[PDB]
Amino acid sequence: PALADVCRTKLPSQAQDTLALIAKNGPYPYNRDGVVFENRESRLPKKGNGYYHEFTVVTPGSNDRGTRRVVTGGYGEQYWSPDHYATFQEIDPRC
Repeated sequence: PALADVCRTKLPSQAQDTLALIAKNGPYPYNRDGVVFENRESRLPKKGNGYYHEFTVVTPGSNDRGTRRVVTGGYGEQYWSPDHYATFQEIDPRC
């Protein structure tokens, strides 16, 4: 299943903030940051257990954590999802 590409620079500032915290290894804003994402719908390439982890992308002015996420892979693949894993774009770091 071909995924859409999105340029890192075109993402919301908060998504880019997350990408920067991942590169730095936190400290993260949420306790659930870093947990395994299981890809149970096969939207990302299918891999072995624990290949993917999710990180929250801050949504200014909820009260809650919200829906926006980055998912990373085991070799450093990065994916954007604004909608709690309903959709994914592969993040292009070169634009």
